Amino acid sequence: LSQDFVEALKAVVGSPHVSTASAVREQHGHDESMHRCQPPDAVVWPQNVDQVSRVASLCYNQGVPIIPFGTGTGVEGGVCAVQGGVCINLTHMDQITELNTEDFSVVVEPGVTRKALNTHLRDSGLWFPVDPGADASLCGMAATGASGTNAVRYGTMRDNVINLEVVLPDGRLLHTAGRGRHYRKSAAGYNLTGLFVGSEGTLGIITSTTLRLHPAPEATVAATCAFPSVQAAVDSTVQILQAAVPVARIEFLDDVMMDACNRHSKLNCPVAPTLFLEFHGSQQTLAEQLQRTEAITQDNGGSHFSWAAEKRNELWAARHNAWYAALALSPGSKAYSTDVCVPISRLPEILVETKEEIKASKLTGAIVGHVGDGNFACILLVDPDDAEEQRRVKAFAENLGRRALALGGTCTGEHGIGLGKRQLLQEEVGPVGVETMRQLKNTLDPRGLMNPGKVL
Ligand SMILES: Cc1cc2nc3c(=O)[nH]c(=O)nc-3n(C[C@H](O)[C@H](O)[C@H](O)COP(=O)(O)OP(=O)(O)OC[C@H]3O[C@@H](n4cnc5c(N)ncnc54)[C@H](O)[C@@H]3O)c2cc1C
Repeated sequence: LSQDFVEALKAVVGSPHVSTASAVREQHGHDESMHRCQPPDAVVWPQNVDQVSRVASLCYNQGVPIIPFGTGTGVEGGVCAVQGGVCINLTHMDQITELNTEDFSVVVEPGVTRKALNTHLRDSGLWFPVDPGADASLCGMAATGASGTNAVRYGTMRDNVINLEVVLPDGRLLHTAGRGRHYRKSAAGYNLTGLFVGSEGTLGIITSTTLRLHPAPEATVAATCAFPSVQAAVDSTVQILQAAVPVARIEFLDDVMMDACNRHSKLNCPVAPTLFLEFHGSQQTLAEQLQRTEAITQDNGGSHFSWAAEKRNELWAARHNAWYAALALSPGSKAYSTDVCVPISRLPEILVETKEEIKASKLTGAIVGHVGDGNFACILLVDPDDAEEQRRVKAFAENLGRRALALGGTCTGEHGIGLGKRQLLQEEVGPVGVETMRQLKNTLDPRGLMNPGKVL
């Protein structure tokens, strides 16, 4: 970047909020995945929405790419500055506003994480359920279309984002559902909110998200259940869903993942393919759900439930840290993850096949998943200097993605496309789907400067 351009950035946000230092740029050139660090030319921290708009306008009109940056916990290289440009770290805008506990809604700026929001909501009787394992920006979660362990019951970001405030690439300010609006449903015009959820910073910069809040459960019971095989655990999952048990959380760990989590969190669960389960309701409904769910797990050889506030917190903290538990198996490694989501009846085939394919390869892989959604991840751990292994991991990852597509599924349930799944997306939606998404990208970002090289 030219000195005049850097000075123009400083005129918007203040000198302390622009950095061209190599170390600062490198820290903002990668996320939590193995995608190689590609440092932006500068990092900028806008202090309010007017500054976001003015930074975007400056970059856009000068032909400088823009990379929105939340907490950098993505796993598909979304923040990697493949074409250089200006990384906009949005986290200094960290206010919670418009808390409407009678309407079950709240507005959050990009610096607000789920942990911050739920802390703010203590003693309100309400909580925000969508729970990625990382302490991520809620606006970043809206940008990636995130889900979590609670999504099976409480919905994904797509289900729980009611409105978005978006700085469009040329600086215009859009409130997708209208400024200040919040409501349960609408047929008014075209739904713009859903277009920006899962847009990954390629259509605009989310500067606030209006979120649906949920009532805290009357009572909570968590447990683990060990199974003799992956087949038995996944058949149990499908049967629980087909029986319509309204489970709050149903998470799968294969034996490799279970052992990794044991070693990383001081859990002592039997090393086996395992379901972590949670149930919400009254004492009467809990007993009913438990009895129907234990009957199904027993049919498939599940252990008697190992019951788990502080043990439950310990259980879910270990699950939330599964990514790092995997990484700890091979110190110094980075990881790539698959994220397929298939029709639930096909989940047994593809999980068992994935386990068999991992075993037949020399690759280390841990399997963990939001199986209540028909979704799972294979975390594939790689030596950053071993080029040949990564090609095998990439090849394994595409082949699994294509297998999910053959089953009528999707290549990503929650993580997004970023740099890693662009070819899979083309196969998933075909030429008319690709052209339609690209036309939408072009009307919002004519110059192609809004996080270039990602998604499409
Ligand atoms: C341990 C661990 C566990 C995880 N568990 C889950 C899980 O259960 N479910 C899940 O879905 N993901 C999970 N993730 C992935 C990641 O946390 C989510 O994708 C999260 O939504 C990323 O948010 P972020 O702000 O950290 O993203 P970043 O890495 O900062 O950015 C991600 C992408 O979104 C864009 N972006 C970020 N903020 C904005 C914004 N305000 N406006 C526009 N674009 C923006 C970026 O340009 C980039 O393309 C996990 C990650 C880790 C490390």
